[PDB]
Order: sequence, then structure tokens, then C-alpha cells
Amino acid sequence: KPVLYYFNGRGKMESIRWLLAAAGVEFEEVFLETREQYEKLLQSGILMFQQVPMVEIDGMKLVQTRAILNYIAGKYNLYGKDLKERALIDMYVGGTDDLMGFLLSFPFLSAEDKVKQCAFVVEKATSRYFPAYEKVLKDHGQDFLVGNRLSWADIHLLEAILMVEEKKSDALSGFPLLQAFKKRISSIPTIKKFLAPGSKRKPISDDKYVETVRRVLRMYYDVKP
Amino acid sequence: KPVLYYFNGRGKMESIRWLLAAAGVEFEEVFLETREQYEKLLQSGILMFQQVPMVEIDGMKLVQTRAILNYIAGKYNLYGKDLKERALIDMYVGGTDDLMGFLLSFPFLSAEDKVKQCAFVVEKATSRYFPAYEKVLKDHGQDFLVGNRLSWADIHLLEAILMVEEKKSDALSGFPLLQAFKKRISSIPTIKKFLAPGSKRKPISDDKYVETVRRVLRMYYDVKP
Ligand SMILES: CCCCCCSC[C@H](NC(=O)CC[C@H]([NH3+])C(=O)O)C(=O)NCC(=O)O
Ligand SMILES: CCCCCCSC[C@H](NC(=O)CC[C@H]([NH3+])C(=O)O)C(=O)NCC(=O)O
Ligand SMILES: [Zn+2]
Repeated sequence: KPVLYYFNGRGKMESIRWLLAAAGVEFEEVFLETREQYEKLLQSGILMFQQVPMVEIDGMKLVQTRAILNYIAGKYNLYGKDLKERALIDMYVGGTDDLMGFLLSFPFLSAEDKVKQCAFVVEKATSRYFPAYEKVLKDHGQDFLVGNRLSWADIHLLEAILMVEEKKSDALSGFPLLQAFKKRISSIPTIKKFLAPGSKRKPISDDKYVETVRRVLRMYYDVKP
Repeated sequence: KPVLYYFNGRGKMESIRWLLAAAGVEFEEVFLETREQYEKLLQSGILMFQQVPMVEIDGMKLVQTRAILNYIAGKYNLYGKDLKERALIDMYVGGTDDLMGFLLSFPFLSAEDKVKQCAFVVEKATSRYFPAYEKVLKDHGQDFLVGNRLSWADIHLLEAILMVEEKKSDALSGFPLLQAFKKRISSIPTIKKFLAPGSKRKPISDDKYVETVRRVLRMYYDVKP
């Protein structure tokens, strides 16, 4: 039912794909590949702020990545049981959202800047974020980040870890609880399926992605790290 | 009584001040002035990600601006009645959060870039955001953005409007419904008191704010537009 409008790549839409898959929800995708269809999309006025991601779900044309994620999380009970749990989930998700946010521009960076940005991301992961989540798991010694059950915070943390490992395969060295976490969460049926071949999970963005985005939107021609 | 940890200025903490005040909740503030004072915080490790804003409320050390705001909004019934309305509130707040986000670095910009950034913001406001919100009110024939009843989205839009008017006094020129909206929200007792002199509302950030930030966090020395 849900239709995700975006480019054929990760970008800001990937986390939405992750959350939907984790909830075992099947979705379709509409890839923007030409300046024509985009302008036609702006014509219809279905993009409230003239921006994508855009997701058609339950009779709504939702824009704003966080709005879309929040709704999917709440609808499929992955947002906790009370306001207090939701506050923890939002706090944890805020950390990983910042971490993955540093890699959003990577594809558009020059071969030179990519090296600097890459070192930056790894530094942030191992010195700021990983320690923080490692401490949370140890503080309560539970299998999940909150409510002793799977939540959006778990899914978002698993995605961030895999993205960091794509840059440094041994990034989890020195964080045994997170390493166990990674294994456990990956084993969950819906997630295991998304990680398996033939899923709608997108691969690391390449030059074809960078070009398509630059043509359709006519922006990000000079992304600075 | 919730305690807010940040610098003596707007920054990312201002919206939190707005939300608490609108809900009619008094709060205390703790301004960071010395680098050694910040290191003390890190020492106790109260800042999960070594960052501020940080708010102590209901026995929690919440970090991540959006996490804090989502909590305050839901706790004081300013987050809609159901998931659908919440989705609408998040989508709207996403827009004004982006708009105000463009003015976050302004204080650290140069006289050269400030004139550039100022034109960029007013441009985005009048051609992308204000038209969107103006349309919501007209097409739905409502006096409030969601559920035709005060919600966080209304409070976040009023703040954004006032920030744009500080840069261009006649920015709302051409948006009659937003001008009526501005008067309607400002007349709400709690908000009216926050706009009156003597409140906890912070002024536009000045050089003294910038110097302090750079002195405490030791960064943001080269902030490009
Ligand atoms: C650094 C390059 C990587 C950026 C990837 C592009 S995402 C596409 C971009 N959308 C946004 O920036 C949306 C921001 C919005 N706050 C959200 O979170 O959804 C867009 O449509 N932009 C068109 C526009 O702004 O007009
Ligand atoms: C462009 C200049 C504008 C000034 C913004 C400063 S807010 C202070 C800054 N905090 C953040 O960036 C927090 C981001 C976090 N995602 C949130 O929204 O709360 C910090 O603690 N930084 C210290 C650090 O990152 O270690
Ligand atoms: Zn190694």
C-alpha cells in the first residue's frame, strides 16, 4: 500500500525502508529520474514544501522524513508504551540520526573530501555514539534499548552500525554488547529478510545516484564536507 | 521544575522555551559561561552525547532538541488527538524547523555572508514556507493548523514568523490569513505573557553570544553560509 517517492538510492529514504520492512509492511517505490517528472510533481502540488522524501500512506501525502518515521513507528507499535519510553526512543534516535546524517553527503563529496569525512564519521562513532549506546545496554543489561522489546531505536541503531562498518569493518571492536546487539537484532525474521538478498534495501550510493539527483533537483553541485 | 541547560541565548533551546511557556510551565535556566563548567558536565556524563540542549524534567536528563520538544508537546496535550493529527503536526513542524534552522548560524556568519543568508531565508519564507501554511488555513478553512485547535505546530509557526519579521518587517505582506493567524496565536494568554517585556524570551543573538559559545565548546570558528 505505502508508496515511497524518492531516488533509486539510500539518501534520507533508506531509514524509512528499514522501518517499514522491520514492521513486515510491503511497500512500492516511485523513483524520480528526470527533471520532468519532478516539475510535474511540483505542478500537482502534492509536495507541501516542494521536497522529497514523500510517502503516500493511509490517505496522506506525508513529507518531512522525521514526520514519516514517527508515524510508521507509532502505527506499528515500535514507539514504546508511554511518553517516557517515547522520550528515550526519540533521544536514542536523535543520536543515530546525527551520525547517519554525516554520511548523507558522502556520495557528493570529492575523492579527497571523502577521506576526511570518512575519518570524521568513524571518529564520531567510536568516541561519541557507540560508547553512549554501549553504556545503555550495560546499565540495564537487557536485550533491547528500551522497554525490554524491539523498538524503532533498535532498528535505527542497527542501520547506523552497518553503515559505519561499511567504512570500517572493525568499528565495533571494543564494544562487545553492541556486537551482541548487532547479531540479535539482525536475527529478527523481518529484519533478517531485509538484510537478505532480493530485499528492497539499497546499496551504497554511487555516481549514478549523485548524477540523477543533480539533474532532477539541479542542486548539490558543490557539496562541502 | 524543569531546568534548561544551554547558553544565554536563542540557539536550539529557544523553541523549547516557547513550548514550555505556551503550556504555562515555569522553568529554571543554567547558562554555560566557562569551558571548565562544560567539562564538569561531561565529567558527570549527564550529556548522553556530550551535547546541549539538555533539559532536566520529570526525573530525566533529556538531550536532543526534538526529543525534548516531542515530550513537552505530548505531555501537555499539544500534540493532537490521534496518530493522524500527530503526523500533520510533525510535517508542519518539520517545515518551520527547517526554516528556523537557516537562521541558527546567522550569528556566526560574517557581515558579507549575513547579507547573503538574510536574503536566502526571506526568499525561502515567502516563496516556499509561508505559501504552504497560508494554503492550509484557506483550503481547510481553519483558524489553527491542525484539529482546528491550538497545537505545537501553531506555536512553532508563530515563532518562525516572528524570526522572519525581525529580518524583514513586511515579510507577511501578501499572506492575509497568516497575519490573522499571527494575531490569533499571540493573543493566547500564555503566549501573550511570553511576548510581553520581562519574560524569559531571548533576543537576537549577538557577538557576546558567539564568543561564549566558541569559548565553551571550542568550535564553530569557521561557519560558512
Ligand atoms: C547533501 C546532499 C544530500 C541531500 C539528499 C537530498 S534529500 C532531497 C531534498 N530534501 C530535503 O532536503 C528534505 C529535508 C526535510 N527536512 C526532510 O527531512 O525530509 C530535496 O528534495 N531538495 C530539493 C529542494 O530543496 O528544493
Ligand atoms: C552553526 C553554529 C550554531 C550553534 C549550534 C550549537 S547548539 C550546541 C551543539 N549541539 C548540537 O549541535 C546538538 C544537536 C542535536 N541533534 C540536537 O538537536 O539537540 C553542541 O553541543 N556542540 C558541541 C559538540 O558538538 O560537541
Ligand atoms: Zn582494527
